[PDB]
Amino acid sequence: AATHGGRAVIELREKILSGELPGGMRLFEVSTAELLDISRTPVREALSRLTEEGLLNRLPGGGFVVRRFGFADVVDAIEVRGVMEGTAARLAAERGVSKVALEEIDATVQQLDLCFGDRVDDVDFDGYAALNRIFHHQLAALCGSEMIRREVERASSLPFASPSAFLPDKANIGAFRRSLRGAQEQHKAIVAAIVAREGARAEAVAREHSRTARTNLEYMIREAPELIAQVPGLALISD
Amino acid sequence: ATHGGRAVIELREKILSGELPGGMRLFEVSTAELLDISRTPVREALSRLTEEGLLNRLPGGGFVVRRFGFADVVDAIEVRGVMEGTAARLAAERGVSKVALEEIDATVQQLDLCFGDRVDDVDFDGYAALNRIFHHQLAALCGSEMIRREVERASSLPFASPSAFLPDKANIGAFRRSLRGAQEQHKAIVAAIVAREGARAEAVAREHSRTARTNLEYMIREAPELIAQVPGLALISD
DNA sequence: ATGTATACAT
DNA sequence: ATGTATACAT
Ligand SMILES: [Cl-]
Ligand SMILES: [Cl-]
Ligand SMILES: [Zn+2]
Ligand SMILES: [Zn+2]
Repeated sequence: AATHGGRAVIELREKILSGELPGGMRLFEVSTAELLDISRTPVREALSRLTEEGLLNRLPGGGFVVRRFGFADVVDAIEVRGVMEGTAARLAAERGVSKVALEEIDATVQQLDLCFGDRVDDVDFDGYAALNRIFHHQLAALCGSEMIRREVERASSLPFASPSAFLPDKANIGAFRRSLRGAQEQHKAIVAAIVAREGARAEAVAREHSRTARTNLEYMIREAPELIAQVPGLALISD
Repeated sequence: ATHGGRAVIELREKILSGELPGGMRLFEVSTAELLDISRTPVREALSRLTEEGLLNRLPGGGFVVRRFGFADVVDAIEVRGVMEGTAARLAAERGVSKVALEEIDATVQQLDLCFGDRVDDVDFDGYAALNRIFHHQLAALCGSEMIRREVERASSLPFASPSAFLPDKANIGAFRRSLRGAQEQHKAIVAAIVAREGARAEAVAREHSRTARTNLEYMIREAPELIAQVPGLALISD
């Protein structure tokens, strides 16, 4: 983005996501302007856009604060993504999907199968993460509803709430590596349930799929607390 | 009390009535002149209305009034039901404080007094005011700020609100007679939460959102052009 | 049409 | 510390 407003959005987003501007920190207009070497006006533009994005909260009485996320908020965000993905999957099973959209999502699932070797640790991380992003974008749009697609993507927009969040390409942790086989079995079950018009199953399996991220998070809290801050998308967690 | 704040209220009203139709570009100078204020509180208002979901930011700059069709009304009601079902399920699974259960149960008891001896005999205004309280209490019941925030966001579009197709907005026989069933569901939601029955709490709270969808479907079928005259539906493009 | 800096107000 | 109007820039 070639504008001061636009640059400030990019610069502040990066500082917030990395934990450099921590959750709970008040972002004063004059202080933020001086930090970025611009005036208060492009700063207000940037603060408004970052509030719309959900990285900042507006304070009663004026001003902006970096929205604070503790482990309970991450757990709730992952729960919400799961519920929304479960809705996208159920509505595709209930309302029906076009022949081409089913073929495309089924093709992604078959390609995801090739990321797995003969050993339980033998997984192509980068290949998996790129295809996993595609699968979840396809799932969000599958029932053809613009509103559902929009709400599913919004529920997946916080870095820790993304279907890409706790994957071994972000952080090469044994637990994240070994969680991929199970997650892939769920991708297959989601597509088969949608083809079979099994809305209750499609919802339940897509919702359970989001529990991979929560299980991986719980493993880290218990097994390597300080490593959390070193995992991308988790540096901003206040706890 | 601010120009920014007043402009949010004034523009929201103009959007909800269809005065500023879906697809209309809201220029900074044009909107400033319309509200008799400068561009600065206008940009503040346009940002807040984008967060609310009544406007979209355009890729090359500017704001446009978000277009809503009938498919959007059905989808928004579906999403509110799913979110309310989640708030209900998490309260049942995690548990609720003694005071929060007492407060929501008090609202339900107050809602019982809106009903008479005849099936049509219902206090519409009393019901709608208490219904808003119940749904705000349900959203906050499990004590999670994130859930509360997301449930409220899913209930913010006029046609997606738990108040949307009630007889105080539009006195239609079907809307009147749907209230007894909806009240039995409020009682079932609270009892399922007290009993830690998360699957029941979710199912009952989700079904409770189907009252609005059933009432909408009734109007489309039985009185199609009367829909516009229903508040919160005047902005629907279809 | 919007971006940007700033004076002036509470 | 920010709400607000406005001149001037892009
Ligand atoms: Cl939409
Ligand atoms: Cl200051
Ligand atoms: Zn996945
Ligand atoms: Zn209700």
